Amino acid sequence: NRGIESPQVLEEHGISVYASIPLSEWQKARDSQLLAVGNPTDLAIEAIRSLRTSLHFAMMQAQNNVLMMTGVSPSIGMTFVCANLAAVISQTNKRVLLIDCDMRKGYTHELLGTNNVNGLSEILIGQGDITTAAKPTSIAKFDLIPRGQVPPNPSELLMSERFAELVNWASKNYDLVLIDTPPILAVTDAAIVGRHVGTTLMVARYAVNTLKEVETSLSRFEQNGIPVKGVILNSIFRRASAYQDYGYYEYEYKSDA
Amino acid sequence: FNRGIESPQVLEEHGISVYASIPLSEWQKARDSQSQLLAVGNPTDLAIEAIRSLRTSLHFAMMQAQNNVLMMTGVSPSIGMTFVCANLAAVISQTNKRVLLIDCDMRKGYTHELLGTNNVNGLSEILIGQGDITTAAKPTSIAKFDLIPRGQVPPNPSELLMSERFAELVNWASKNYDLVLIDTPPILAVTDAAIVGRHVGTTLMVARYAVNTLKEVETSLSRFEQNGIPVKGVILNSIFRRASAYQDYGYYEYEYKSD
Amino acid sequence: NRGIESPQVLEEHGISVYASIPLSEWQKARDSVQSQLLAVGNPTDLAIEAIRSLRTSLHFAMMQAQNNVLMMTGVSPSIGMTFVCANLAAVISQTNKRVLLIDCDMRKGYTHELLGTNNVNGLSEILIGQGDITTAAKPTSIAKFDLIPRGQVPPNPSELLMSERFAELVNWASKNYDLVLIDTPPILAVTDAAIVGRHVGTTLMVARYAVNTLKEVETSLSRFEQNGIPVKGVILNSIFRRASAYQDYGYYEYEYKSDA
Amino acid sequence: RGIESPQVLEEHGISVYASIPLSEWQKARDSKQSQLLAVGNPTDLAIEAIRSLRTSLHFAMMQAQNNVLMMTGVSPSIGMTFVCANLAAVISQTNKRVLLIDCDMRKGYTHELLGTNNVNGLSEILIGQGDITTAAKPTSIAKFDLIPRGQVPPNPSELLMSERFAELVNWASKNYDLVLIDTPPILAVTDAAIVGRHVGTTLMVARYAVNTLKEVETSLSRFEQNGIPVKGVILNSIFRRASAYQDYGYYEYEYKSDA
Amino acid sequence: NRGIESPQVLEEHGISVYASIPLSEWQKARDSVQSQLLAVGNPTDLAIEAIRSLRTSLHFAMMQAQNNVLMMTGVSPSIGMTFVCANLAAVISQTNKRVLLIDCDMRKGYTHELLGTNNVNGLSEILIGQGDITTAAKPTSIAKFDLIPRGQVPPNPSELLMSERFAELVNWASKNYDLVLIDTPPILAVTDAAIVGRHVGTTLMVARYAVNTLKEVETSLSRFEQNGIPVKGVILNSIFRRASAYQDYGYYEYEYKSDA
Amino acid sequence: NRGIESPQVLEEHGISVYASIPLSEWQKARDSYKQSQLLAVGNPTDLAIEAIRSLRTSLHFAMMQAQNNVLMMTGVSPSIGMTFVCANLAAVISQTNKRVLLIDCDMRKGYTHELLGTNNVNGLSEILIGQGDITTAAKPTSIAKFDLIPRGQVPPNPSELLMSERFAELVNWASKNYDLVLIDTPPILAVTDAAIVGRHVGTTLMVARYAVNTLKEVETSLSRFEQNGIPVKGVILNSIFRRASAYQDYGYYEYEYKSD
Amino acid sequence: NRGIESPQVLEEHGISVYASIPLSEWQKARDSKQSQLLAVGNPTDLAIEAIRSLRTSLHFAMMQAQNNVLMMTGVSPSIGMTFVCANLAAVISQTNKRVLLIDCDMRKGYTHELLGTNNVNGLSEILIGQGDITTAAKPTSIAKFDLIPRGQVPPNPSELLMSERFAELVNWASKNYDLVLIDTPPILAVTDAAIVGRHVGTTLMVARYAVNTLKEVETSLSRFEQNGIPVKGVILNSIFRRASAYQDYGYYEYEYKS
Ligand SMILES: Nc1ncnc2c1ncn2[C@@H]1O[C@H](COP(=O)(O)OP(=O)(O)O)[C@@H](O)[C@H]1O
Ligand SMILES: Nc1ncnc2c1ncn2[C@@H]1O[C@H](COP(=O)(O)OP(=O)(O)O)[C@@H](O)[C@H]1O
Ligand SMILES: Nc1ncnc2c1ncn2[C@@H]1O[C@H](COP(=O)(O)OP(=O)(O)O)[C@@H](O)[C@H]1O
Ligand SMILES: Nc1ncnc2c1ncn2[C@@H]1O[C@H](COP(=O)(O)OP(=O)(O)O)[C@@H](O)[C@H]1O
Ligand SMILES: Nc1ncnc2c1ncn2[C@@H]1O[C@H](COP(=O)(O)OP(=O)(O)O)[C@@H](O)[C@H]1O
Ligand SMILES: Nc1ncnc2c1ncn2[C@@H]1O[C@H](COP(=O)(O)OP(=O)(O)O)[C@@H](O)[C@H]1O
Ligand SMILES: Nc1ncnc2c1ncn2[C@@H]1O[C@H](COP(=O)(O)OP(=O)(O)O)[C@@H](O)[C@H]1O
Ligand SMILES: [Ca+2]
Ligand SMILES: [Ca+2]
Ligand SMILES: [Ca+2]
Ligand SMILES: [Ca+2]
Ligand SMILES: [Ca+2]
Ligand SMILES: [Ca+2]
Ligand SMILES: [Ca+2]
Repeated sequence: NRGIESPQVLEEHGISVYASIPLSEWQKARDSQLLAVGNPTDLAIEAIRSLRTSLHFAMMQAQNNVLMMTGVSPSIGMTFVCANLAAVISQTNKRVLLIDCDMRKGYTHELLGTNNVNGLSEILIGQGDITTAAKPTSIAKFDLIPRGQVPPNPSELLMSERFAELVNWASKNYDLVLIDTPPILAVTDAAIVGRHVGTTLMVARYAVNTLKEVETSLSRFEQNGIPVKGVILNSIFRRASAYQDYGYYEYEYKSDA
Repeated sequence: FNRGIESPQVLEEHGISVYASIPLSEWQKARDSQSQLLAVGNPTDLAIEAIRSLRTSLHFAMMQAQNNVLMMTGVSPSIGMTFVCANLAAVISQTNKRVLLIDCDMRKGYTHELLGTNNVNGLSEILIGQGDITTAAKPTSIAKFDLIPRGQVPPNPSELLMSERFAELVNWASKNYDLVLIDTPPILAVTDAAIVGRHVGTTLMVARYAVNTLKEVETSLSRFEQNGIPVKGVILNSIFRRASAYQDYGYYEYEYKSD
Repeated sequence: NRGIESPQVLEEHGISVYASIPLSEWQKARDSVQSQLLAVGNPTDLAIEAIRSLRTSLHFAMMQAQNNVLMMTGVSPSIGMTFVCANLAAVISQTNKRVLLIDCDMRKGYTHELLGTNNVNGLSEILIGQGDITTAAKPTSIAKFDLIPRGQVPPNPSELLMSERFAELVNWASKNYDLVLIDTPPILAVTDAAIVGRHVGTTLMVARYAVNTLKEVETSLSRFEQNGIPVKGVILNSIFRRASAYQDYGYYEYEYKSDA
Repeated sequence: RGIESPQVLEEHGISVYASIPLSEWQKARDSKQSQLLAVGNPTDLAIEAIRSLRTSLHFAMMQAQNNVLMMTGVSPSIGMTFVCANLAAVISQTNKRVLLIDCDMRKGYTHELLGTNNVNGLSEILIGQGDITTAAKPTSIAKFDLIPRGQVPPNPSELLMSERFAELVNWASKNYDLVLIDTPPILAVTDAAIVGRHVGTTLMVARYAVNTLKEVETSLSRFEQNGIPVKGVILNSIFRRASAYQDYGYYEYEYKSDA
Repeated sequence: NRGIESPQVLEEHGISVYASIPLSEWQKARDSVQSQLLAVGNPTDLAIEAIRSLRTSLHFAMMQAQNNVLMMTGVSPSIGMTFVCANLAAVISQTNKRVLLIDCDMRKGYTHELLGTNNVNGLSEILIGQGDITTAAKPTSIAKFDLIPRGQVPPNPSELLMSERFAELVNWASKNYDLVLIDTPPILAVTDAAIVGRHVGTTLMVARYAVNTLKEVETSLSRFEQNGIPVKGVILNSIFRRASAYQDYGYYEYEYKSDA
Repeated sequence: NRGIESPQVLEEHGISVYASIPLSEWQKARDSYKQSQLLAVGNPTDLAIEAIRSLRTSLHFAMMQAQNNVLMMTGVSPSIGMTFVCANLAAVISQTNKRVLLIDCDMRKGYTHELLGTNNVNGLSEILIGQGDITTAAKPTSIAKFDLIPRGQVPPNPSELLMSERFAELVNWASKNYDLVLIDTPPILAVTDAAIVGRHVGTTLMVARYAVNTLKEVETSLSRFEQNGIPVKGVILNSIFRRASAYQDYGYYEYEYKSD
Repeated sequence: NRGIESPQVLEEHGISVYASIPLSEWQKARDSKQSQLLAVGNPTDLAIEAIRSLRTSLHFAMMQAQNNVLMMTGVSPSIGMTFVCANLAAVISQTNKRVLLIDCDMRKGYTHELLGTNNVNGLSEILIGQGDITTAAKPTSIAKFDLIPRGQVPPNPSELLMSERFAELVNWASKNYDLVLIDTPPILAVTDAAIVGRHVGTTLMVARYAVNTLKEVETSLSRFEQNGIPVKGVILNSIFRRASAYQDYGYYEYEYKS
């Protein structure tokens, strides 16, 4: 039980790997901005496009257009996968709303070219109407409700009836609703949010998160009655390149002119 | 084994569900070197964040359990069942819920000292007849959080809990509050908890990290089963890290400091 | 199979351990001088606290049984079945219930000496036809706790318990009282307990800690099972602490002394 | 080899109904009995064991819905007459009218042992020279009657085969509280298997370190072959080997009464 | 395998041993000069006591089957199937019952010699044409014991038993007698017994101790089941002990001397 | 793991191999990258074409159990022969006097228009955007009852175009207007495209290259489909070659049945 | 799996061996493609006696099926499926039954040659549309035995068998004849048999002794089941003796003449 080296490791333990997102060297370079826009040919984006296809089917089964993105631990890319997925879904001619439920460390507004004025934090206490809430981002058909000002009681705010009101509104007013949450192993927040969502997906970093960590995470959700559809393996990289193997294998399918 | 529980997995594999894993707070242990309530004193604390996780687990667990009364019992003395209990009720009140804590430890109980309440006409006096059930509840330094302290130490604690006056009080509390939390003495020390357990809808057991043994936990659970008291799970209190690369081998606790 | 060292030993064999009574050093001191109840003399004692635990599990098991008569029998002599019996009745009386103890040990019974009563018109006299069943019960030094002592030692104890006059007394005792406790001689010594067991609703058996063997316990139970008397469980008396890491091994005992 | 424990038989699906110790008083007062131990030494552990057998018997007969009991043994001189006579004696002491029929028309001596004449006994009754009602003779023990063997016939097995035998047992059953039939050993003569057809409960005696498990199994086979159910086995003449804290198979406690 | 050494050997393989007849030294002596029949000559003999045990087993087995006809067969020749048969009938007549023995061994058969009867108009004659089924039975030296001897040796014994005249005789015998015993030749030598077996209600098989093998016994039982003839059990004849002990293995002889 | 060396390898893992296409030495020669010409036309006697004829026979039965005349041809990885198998299959199906339409859904690297002899004007790309009517779409190829809708001009959003309701409608039209519809798609392990297309098809078949694709690769591919509710009928093993010639054995065996 | 040397090998793998045809030394000698039909040339031959056993097995096997059409297919080429087929039909006609043999091997068929028939207007032609069904049938050198030969080699045999005209012919043949036998090319070489199999009531597979292996039989049955064609069993052709003993091992045969 070390850092997950293969999607098969968790697949064999009855944990379905919904997507295996490679490490984008373009993003890695820029970090030292939205990739779906910056470099749309990227294998990470092509993997997120696969995730969108898997989701469409998985959400027709759930019949609820709300989806939660949670992670195992902090800084594994759950905000990266979430923002880029919403971006890719909007490109399918669908009105997408992203709710940044990370009222502790959320920075969607910054990443999506939006102000943090009258965000989720404000909406939840009362100050700020639910209908007005949504803010347009640098991407067409993609709107965002940022975290708002950092509250002293994030978990307690999500516990309110005002949160269920907002999610219900969002569900009615948008084609798809994505909720970015803080990691389950750090704070309870995601479990609280999970009560209102129809589909839950969990991010795990490639050679970093352990099978025990993943199992513990999924346990916390079950314990609170939240079904998790599957796991997303982010920041995967090639090791033993053979004829593309080690469980990963990804092909450069470059279009013609 | 017959050695201190080193992992939640140890008791999970033996068919004992670990509902929460509370870390050892240094703020408490240092500001105790029991003193100040952590949930108020230091609300950012990892122990409080873990207790908030327990609150989330509880909400779901009792919906099916059906009875807003919850009992908190422990394996042995000084493991932190009063700490978990008081701090849980504090965190539940912060959810805009009417929380009543009943201190059933009429032997060593001190919740009234913790929560800033007098011990006049407590459980002891209100169980002997000396006080009225409706008047009983006392407001604490925390909003939406009320307490019925132990009262004066009686010569017959187990015998008082055995009375019909106890069932009357719990029934009242259930009707008058959103949630009822009952702090009891450890099961392995005194029978008290097994008497109280008859009136509760959900029972949770605290066990200290590298201190309580699997045999101790197994024995405790047996005493409850023997008295027809179902235990929903176990809470692992005072957990500490033993590693330092990709948090943290057997147990993991991440600090997600707000901006 | 050598002295029982753990409740788990017999637990694993199907034998339910209902209570594990520690060795009271207070009682040990007061004997080395039985005489005078421990439940009264030193009520804070761990043995009494263990006895209180037994009362709690008792309440449940007897509600299920549908009868208020409970027999206390042992495996062998001098294991503490009279000790557990008298102290349990004492502790049950403290629960605000009208409780009666019948001393069915017409051979070596001495409850009358323990509880402070005369032996006049004792069980012996009642069974022969001399004394009236309604008058029988005698008040003890403990409130809401009554006793029918053994009487003068008869030549035919087993034969007296075999009479219809015994069933009549137990029947009366069951009516009139909230709980009926019957102290009997050990099953492995004399047949007496197996005769008494026909009239009872819940049967409990005492076994001494590092003294009685699993084979002894199994044999005891087989005698009852052969006479159609179901035994609810076993009580492990005179348990003593051996280890000192995480309190103990087997049964760990905590000294929960009250505040102010 | 000789059955060293009750557990040996019990593990082979043979229930041990009682374990009668060796009577130190009876061996002394033999050095064919002829004193009944139940009378001469009533405190004896062998009798206390026979009293336990009486307790097992009632209930096992007040569930069989029959008052007739047969006592048979594996081999000669194991104590089946000893257990039988002493058991009847102990049952009569329970204020019950007991009849003992001595079906050992070969070597029977109950009349010598219980102080009765052998005039117009079982032998005579079956030949058709003596009335079934008149039959019963009072013994030296109150409420205890006996039908002795009578004069030794040339055809014992043939006489028990008669309808006169079934008539007598039926009469005995109607008149008396309990009917005990002492018979010769099954492994020696067929007699017991003939008698067994009229009894409601059958018990088999086996001598402690003498009779073998094979002998017991063979005996039980002969009965089931003749449709006679055997309720259990009685281990007679048991002795203590090493002291320890009661030892190997059997257990003995000297619970002597006060003055 | 080997000559059977224990009744348990048979019983282990599922073969019920109905009786274990010891070797009669009295017979052995009166043959080394059969004889003037053991049941009469020496009635106290252990062999006769064993045959009496067989009679007790039979009474239950036959009145359980509701048919008074019994066949006695054997595994191989000269094992004592005629010895066990004649002596059993003798012992059954002593129970005040009218017994008829039919000698179905029409090749070798010698009961009329042993029971002092003439061989005029025997089974052979009855089966061919006439001798009159009703007249057939002849009185033996033993009261309540009648015999139909083999008759003159026919050239077709198996063929005669195959006739409807045989079934007629057995049916008559069943109606006119309390018990019918049919002595047959060994199954492993001739088919005769399997033909006779169709008309009988109970079948018993004799096997010589230390001589007949388990394979022989199994083969014999197979031939019967192949012909739908149920065999109750096996009789172990000519048993002897291999020096005392506790009496073991399998065989135990207890002399139970009458005294007057 | 290592490249699949036997159809049995997959078969033992519960993956039904539907066809085992040999390596066309004729095709390998004419190629010298991309497929030079249609082998079904170029060399119709070729063992690869005979194997594709076997696939057609398997399909006829399998397609009609499904009731839907639309079939998708997807592969594990690029350059394994899924376009080769697809085009050649449709060619051999048209030879069965059936109206076949091939839709090249590879709007990234598609070249069916080059291979079949068609212009790329107003292709799938254009149709999906609006720049073409669905009912005009189909283009006749160099082969008889065989029509093709080529990729069209390379769009910047291929997966997004297949996601449209305009795609669903084209497939529905094609199904109504043709005897059967074959859809060539890009590899599943490279791009999501095939999983989008799979929603509209009635039968899905997957190509895997002989000693190249691994069992892990095949299992991963099949997982992606089931995750999107796309049932895969089986796997096609393309480019199989011999190592032996003993009795033709060691996984695969193919016979040179030359006509007279 | 090193070339079936026993009927038991197959039997143990749940594949029923319907017949075990020995190697005819008369035929082996006459062949130095089969020269002429053995059931006529040497009727006493053990191979023909084995084929008579196969006829007895089929009678029962075909009552079960209800359809009088039977297909003979093989694992690989030159194993004797044409030999078994022609000789079986010959032996069935000798049971005074009207037998029709259809040569579905439009690739390498030669039944017209060995049976003494012209190849004018064969199956190839009939399928093409030119040539009437009711005329198709040609009498052979054997009484009650008719044949419809392959015709001239077509460029599309698998495609011709795929036609509705084939189903029409089989249906006619069934309605008119007592028994219909269809000789096909090997399943492991060409798809032809799997196409034909849809119209037949009973399918039997030939496998050569010492040759053909167990994996070949396995993959041969697999291909049929994949196309919903039930195979009743396997025929082991060209079996030969190994020992010169006193009776055994896999096979054992006796010369039962006067
Ligand atoms: N697949 C990836 N390839 C390259 N960089 C990545 C990838 N996933 C995440 N990152 C980077 O990792 C960092 C943390 O990602 P983030 O979405 O903020 O994590 P989290 O939501 O878990 O707190 C960012 O700088 C992000 O660009
Ligand atoms: N998770 C924790 N971190 C730090 N100190 C703790 C923790 N839990 C309990 N304690 C400390 O343990 C001591 C006793 O706790 P208490 O609640 O009185 O135990 P109990 O009721 O189980 O007898 C106090 O010093 C309390 O602050
Ligand atoms: N748990 C105990 N601790 C101390 N002394 C005990 C305990 N149990 C029994 N004893 C002592 O053991 C002795 C015998 O007990 P008793 O009740 O008379 O036994 P029994 O009825 O089984 O013959 C008494 O002196 C009693 O005080
Ligand atoms: N438990 C016993 N203790 C002492 N002597 C015994 C015991 N059982 C039997 N005996 C003696 O054994 C002898 C034979 O007993 P008996 O009843 O006559 O045997 P059986 O009926 O088997 O013939 C007698 O002398 C009897 O007193
Ligand atoms: N148990 C026995 N003891 C002594 N002799 C016996 C015994 N059984 C049989 N015999 C003798 O064996 C001989 C053959 O017996 P028999 O009944 O004639 O055998 P079978 O009917 O098998 O031919 C006779 O002389 C008989 O007396
Ligand atoms: N069985 C085969 N035998 C010979 N060449 C083949 C075979 N299968 C595929 N090829 C060749 O492989 C190359 C790639 O095939 P292609 O159909 O374009 O693959 P894909 O669509 O999987 O990317 C072409 O040159 C094709 O002719
Ligand atoms: N059992 C046999 N004994 C001797 N020769 C045989 C046997 N079976 C087949 N042959 C010969 O071997 C060849 C097998 O080819 P054939 O019967 O035409 O069928 P196919 O080639 O279709 O498998 C023929 O030449 C035939 O004479
Ligand atoms: Ca984040
Ligand atoms: Ca406490
Ligand atoms: Ca006592
Ligand atoms: Ca006797
Ligand atoms: Ca004979
Ligand atoms: Ca392609
Ligand atoms: Ca051919």
